Amino acid sequence: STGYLEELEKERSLLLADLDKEEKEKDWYYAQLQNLTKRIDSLPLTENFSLQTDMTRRQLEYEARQIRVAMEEQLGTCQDMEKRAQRRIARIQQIEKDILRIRQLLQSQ
Repeated sequence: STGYLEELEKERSLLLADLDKEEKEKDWYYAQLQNLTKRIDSLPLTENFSLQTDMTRRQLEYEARQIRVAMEEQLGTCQDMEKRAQRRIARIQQIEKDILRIRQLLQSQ
């Protein structure tokens, strides 16, 4: 509400927003990548289109790799992402405990 308690409430709100934003960012990357995979998986495997199919497949593989690069540049590895989420969740839980105890110290007086 006021002072330190207000800072903690806002910290928690930011961390919840951080969790939500990162999930939406991951979803956006994964959608792009999944659509490229579907396109690859949809290529005709008839022998007569082999040259163009092969060339298209290699193009789409390239494009997928670039998106993976950009994703890693933004968010790190799958490991980095799971660690970050865990740290955020942990801080939120600590904050909630702090807020409860700090209110009680006030009320007591």
